[PDB]
Amino acid sequence: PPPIADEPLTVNTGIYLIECYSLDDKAETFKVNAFLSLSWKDRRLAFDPVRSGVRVKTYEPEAIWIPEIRFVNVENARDADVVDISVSPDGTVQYLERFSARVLSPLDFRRYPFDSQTLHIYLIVRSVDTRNIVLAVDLEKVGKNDDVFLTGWDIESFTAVVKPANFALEDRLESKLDYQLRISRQYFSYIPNIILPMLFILFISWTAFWSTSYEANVTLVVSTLIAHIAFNILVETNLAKTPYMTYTGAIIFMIYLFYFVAVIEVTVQHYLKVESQPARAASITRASRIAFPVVFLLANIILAFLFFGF
Amino acid sequence: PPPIADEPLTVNTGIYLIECYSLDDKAETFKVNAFLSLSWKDRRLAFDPVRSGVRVKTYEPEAIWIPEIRFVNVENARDADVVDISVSPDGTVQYLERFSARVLSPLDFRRYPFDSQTLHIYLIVRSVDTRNIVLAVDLEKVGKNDDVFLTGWDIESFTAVVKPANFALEDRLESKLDYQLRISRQYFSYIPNIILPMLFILFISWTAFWSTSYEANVTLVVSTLIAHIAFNILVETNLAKTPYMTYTGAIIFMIYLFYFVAVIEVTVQHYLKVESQPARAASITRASRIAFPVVFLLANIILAFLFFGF
Amino acid sequence: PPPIADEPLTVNTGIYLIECYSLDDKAETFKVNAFLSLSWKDRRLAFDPVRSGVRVKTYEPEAIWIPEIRFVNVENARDADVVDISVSPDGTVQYLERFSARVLSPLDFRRYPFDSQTLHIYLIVRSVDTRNIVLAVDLEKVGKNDDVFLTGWDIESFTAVVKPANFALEDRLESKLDYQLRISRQYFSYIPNIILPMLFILFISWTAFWSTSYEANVTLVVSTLIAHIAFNILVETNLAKTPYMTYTGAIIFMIYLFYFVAVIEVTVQHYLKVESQPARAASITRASRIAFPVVFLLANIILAFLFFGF
Amino acid sequence: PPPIADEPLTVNTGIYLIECYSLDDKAETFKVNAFLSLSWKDRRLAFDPVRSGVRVKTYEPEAIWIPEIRFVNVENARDADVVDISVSPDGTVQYLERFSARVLSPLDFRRYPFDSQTLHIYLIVRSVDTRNIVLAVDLEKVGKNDDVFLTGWDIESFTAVVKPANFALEDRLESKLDYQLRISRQYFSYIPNIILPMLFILFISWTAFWSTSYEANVTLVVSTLIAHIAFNILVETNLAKTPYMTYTGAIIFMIYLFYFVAVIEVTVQHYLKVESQPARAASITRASRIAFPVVFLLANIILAFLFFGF
Amino acid sequence: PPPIADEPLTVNTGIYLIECYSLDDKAETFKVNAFLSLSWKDRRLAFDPVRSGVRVKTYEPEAIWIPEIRFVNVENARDADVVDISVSPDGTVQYLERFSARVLSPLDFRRYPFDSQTLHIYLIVRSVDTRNIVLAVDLEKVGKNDDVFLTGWDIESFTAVVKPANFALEDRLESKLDYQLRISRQYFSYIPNIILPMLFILFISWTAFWSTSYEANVTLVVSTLIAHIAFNILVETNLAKTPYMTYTGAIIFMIYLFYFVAVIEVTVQHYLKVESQPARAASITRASRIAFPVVFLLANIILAFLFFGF
Repeated sequence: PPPIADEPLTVNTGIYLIECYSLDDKAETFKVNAFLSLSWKDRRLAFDPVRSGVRVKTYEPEAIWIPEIRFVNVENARDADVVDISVSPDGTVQYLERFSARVLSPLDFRRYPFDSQTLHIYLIVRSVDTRNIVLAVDLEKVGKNDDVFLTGWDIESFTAVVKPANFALEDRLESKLDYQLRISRQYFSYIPNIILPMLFILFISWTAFWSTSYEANVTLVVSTLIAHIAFNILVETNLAKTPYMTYTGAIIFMIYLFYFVAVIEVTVQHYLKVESQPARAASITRASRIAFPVVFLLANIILAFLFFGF
Repeated sequence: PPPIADEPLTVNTGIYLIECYSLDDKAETFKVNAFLSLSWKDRRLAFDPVRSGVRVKTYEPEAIWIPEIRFVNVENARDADVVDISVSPDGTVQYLERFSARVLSPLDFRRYPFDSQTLHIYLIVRSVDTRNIVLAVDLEKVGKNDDVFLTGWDIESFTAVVKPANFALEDRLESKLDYQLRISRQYFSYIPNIILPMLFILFISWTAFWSTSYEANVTLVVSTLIAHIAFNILVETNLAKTPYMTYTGAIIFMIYLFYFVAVIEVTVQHYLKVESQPARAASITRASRIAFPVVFLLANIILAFLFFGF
Repeated sequence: PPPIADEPLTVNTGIYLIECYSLDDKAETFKVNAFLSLSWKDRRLAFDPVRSGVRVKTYEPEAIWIPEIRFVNVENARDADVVDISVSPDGTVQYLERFSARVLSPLDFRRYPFDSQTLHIYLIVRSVDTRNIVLAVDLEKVGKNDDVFLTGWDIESFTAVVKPANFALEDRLESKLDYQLRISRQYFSYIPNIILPMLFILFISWTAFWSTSYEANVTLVVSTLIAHIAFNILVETNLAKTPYMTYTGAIIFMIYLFYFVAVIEVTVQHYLKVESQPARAASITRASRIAFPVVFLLANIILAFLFFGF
Repeated sequence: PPPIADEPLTVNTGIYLIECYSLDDKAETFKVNAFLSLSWKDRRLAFDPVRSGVRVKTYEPEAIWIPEIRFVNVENARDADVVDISVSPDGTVQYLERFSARVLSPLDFRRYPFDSQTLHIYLIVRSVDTRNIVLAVDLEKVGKNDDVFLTGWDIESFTAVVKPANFALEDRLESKLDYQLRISRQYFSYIPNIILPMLFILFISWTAFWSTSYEANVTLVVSTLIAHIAFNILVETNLAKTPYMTYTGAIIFMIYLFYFVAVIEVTVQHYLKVESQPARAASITRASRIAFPVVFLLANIILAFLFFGF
Repeated sequence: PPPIADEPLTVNTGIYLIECYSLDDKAETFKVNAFLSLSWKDRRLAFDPVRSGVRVKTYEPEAIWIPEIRFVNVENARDADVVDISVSPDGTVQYLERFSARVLSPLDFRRYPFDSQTLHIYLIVRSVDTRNIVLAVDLEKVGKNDDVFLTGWDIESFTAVVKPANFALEDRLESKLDYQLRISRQYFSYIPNIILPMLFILFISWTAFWSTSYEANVTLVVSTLIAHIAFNILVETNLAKTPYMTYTGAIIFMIYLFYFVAVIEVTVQHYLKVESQPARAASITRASRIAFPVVFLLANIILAFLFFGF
């Protein structure tokens, strides 16, 4: 029994985030526990203030006609509990539920260690014999609480795109809204556990540029290559199979080349010295001591600029 | 109370994919959130346009007789919410739910890094005292949305096999349809994380073909063999126990042989040189420098052609 | 309201497997999605063909008395949806649900890489004031579909033990049936990923029988021992803590001994040669080159026969 | 509507284990699927055999007043299905459900490889205006079935503490029972996968007591230390963070010391021999060959006795 | 139908913890199973002791008006079962449910191995046409049981902040309470499995300060660096991505520097000795034997004080 009306019915939405948690980088999903605030005019049950009852009349969801508001980018059916329905004397309904769903929003990993994200929450409503249009009442839109806790993320701002996008879908039009949660990753943990350890073993790796023993250099450069494969796997594990190149995935692949040409050096250093050309051997080795660090710091500047500076 | 009819009743199906996600390569399952569109003629409740009501009459699932449409290759009971039922004046019912199930479709891993898949969604319906036949209404079949996001996969096309397959099952006939989602894997992530790293350590592995120290060569060839076992496990983990040979599983097993005959070489190089036959030692070693790379690039051409080119 | 009868009521069961999946070797459980077919005579609602209605009368589960059929070796309550109830004119009820439960069937890992299993599905029914006995109707027992897909397993045959086992349990008798799914493991994946890699590193391990350098031999035999611990863990992970000895668990423990006596050799080879007895040193070492491979191939024949040939 | 009585009402409990599974050592929880048998006298509905009906009258849970029996040490709400309610003519009710919950019982890991456990199942009932007391009817208490399968555990005995413990809790008294499942761990799997492999690498570790090469000894003692860290982690993973010392955790920490003083030896052996005191070097080394094995076998006897023998 | 009142209604809360478990350090969540005790005066149903019935009248949740008490920092909807409702003659309602939810409370990992935590449980209630205020009845607040078992944690005290915090939220005021569970981590497990093993491999690492062989020192210092990366990962795994520095994360990063300057030493020791300056070589090496242990024990005192002593 939809409210008889002369033109499209406006449903007034508003989300109040109470809890955020479990941002799954692999799955590209997060979990929200918030308030949903719906309000529409249904003159069909305007009541008479003085003639009976009180200021506002409370109802159960069964009596009133309620607009079916579905979340779009959500895995299962939104898990909600009705908190209060309050009809105003003019026939204005005040709906308020508390829902908990896990939302499916894509993430951009192009700068995975240092990146910002804009999570999306989408609300749609379908029509029957009257048209429905959703819109945000900003006073119920202040989704954030001063206690929102998203582990490993900094919460910038929860806002809503005021203008809905109205599709036509299966000989009926629907109205979609875009609630946007903007977050930036807390990169600090990565430095003392990934970045700095990865560099250290790379620096050790070419300590063999001040050595002449092949056995001790192959032990050196190779054992550090193993340690880098460990970090490479440790990072590739908590990250989805992106079709592009991540920032750490670039530098982690760059490092792979510095272990190859280092292995190439100590090998070339060896055949050369064993072939009675040590004048060339100790000449190459000495250059490496400058070339490898410089090209590295150079390529990183090239790489870093190619991602962040552009 | 099934609709009394003169011949088999046609139910007109149509799926509209809203979300795709969680393609589990190990489990061989994906998760879909879509629209189901059913439509059948039930003249038993044709209504009179002018005489009463309006153009279209809305019902609750309890009143009308609804065809029981079950998904075949699905784990648990399909999780659906009814969106709208709309009976046309001639007695045509327009059913529309929004379901979310996880579907069980086999995958072909013969070319695991670079492969295409055709996922299946099957709909069946059973008969009672009249026969039922399903068929697709292509206007409700445009399953795709311009936002379908399947991580690590490119979505080619969602179509439906228009001709149903009608089995006889337990003294009653059923009608089955085949909705087909065609996808191709986003292989790019595999190159800088598996393929290229795997090759590098293999090339380093036979840098010992330019060396004479057994100790430094056994350190070399063996330490790289360990690193390959790591990658071998890393790949065997995100992949089911296929009864055939995967493409990477072939090349990853081929690599295992190149580490064996390399270990064989440095060993043969050593007994030989220690046995006062260095004329043969440095002769073998020099050939290896050409044989191993050539046979590898050859075997890969042989292997690659044996999988993709045929 | 159980059907008044003169003697024990026979309920006629029948399972039709639609999907099989998720055989958890660690948990010793699998997941089935099948049809349950129950049929019993309840003369208490025999209806009159000509006098009224039609050939067969359809009911809702609430009206009719339905026998409570419970699955025995199942974790939670079987998750079923009723498909159709059809009472025959003589008072014969045709019940048909579609259930999905995860079943708990023990597995025998004595030949873990190459083994066959017989999964069990048990149905019980309890009595009230009349006795109930279950029995299989073979035309509804053809559980298999030509699409049953059990990853990493070959499905041999789904049959049912026709004779029920009738216990007495808590001053009431119950009737139990045994549906049996016979499967054999798809061993092919194990060879290029476990068996063959494990052997290779073992053969490399005693390439040190053609060498005299202690440093290069301890690097050899020990580094391969590490790689074997990796495979040992990799296999012990996807396998339950059986109280017996598995086939691979035997050969994987046998391999552990060949790494010990090899380490013993190179060590004995060394003290000996360092003690100015190289006549004995190079004598032992040369025998190893034959003893180790022969004893291995011998012990495997002994072991293999002890498991499969007996 | 509780049964009006003159004194505390006795509810007669009884559990019949049908399935046991999923004993999580990390979580300290197991999962049970059993029968619950309740029986109490409610004279308020004692009925007339001859005057009407039959021997026993069957009811639905809604009609009768049922005692609210809650499980104590259980995570979520016990998941039960009612099997039969049968009121005896005197007003004696025979209740029988089939439940499936996961129970939270602490475990004692003091002898983790070889240990016995007593799992607990607790039933409580709260009072209203009459007092309730639970008690076991041993004829319904034979919880075990000849098919109970607890992977990696031997089931000794399922019994019940007949005398309930009656607390006062929030101005109302409750009655608690103690059902006890006694189990002993199947230790066999641990020997060929943890214990024996751990010892082997320790014995190899001090094969360097028959060697003079520092490079080959540091390769020896250290590479085996790495393998022990692997086993140390492999065991610490499937085990909770106990506040006491486990048996394997003791011997695994003892082994850590034997790798330290071994590294200390080869180091002391070296400075000494390099310092032109080989008379002392080869004297220490020779003693190690006896000291380390003896102290080990001694400390193990000391340790083993300190845990099991006391 | 809220109770008509002259001023804000006081609801009297009280939590009785029955089970605590599953404190997820990664997720920063724990799981509680407790009693909720609500009590408010609803004179609108005061009954007449003498005139009818008995001392206390028992109701079903449907009849009475019940205050909607929601948990704040909880993932999904609190899972509760009503135990008893008992209205007093003056119109005082005694509500008691048993709930089980998983709570989301932030943890402070600044001293991760040795740390104390204060878990939070928050209760809110919203107003309608009368105001509601929650407050604790300490006789129902004794949340603890003498059986509360939180694995790997010591439970200090469960208390409640008696003064509620009353926000205004969306043109309606809410009343929030703070129940506080104070716990301290059981650090003992960490010493024999992380701390002591980590130190041992570090001490072994600079046993190369009593050695002159580069090959044996690079084997030494590097192989132990690998073992430390293992522990570093083993610890970083069971710990969230904090934006600050943990205590073990500091010392584990400090250790990384001691492996770098040690690798720097043996390298400098080598170029020097190879450059015919052994007078400086054996001079540096001898100082290291004192510098490294002292600076370590010093830096730890500095670090430890910087975290705990301040």
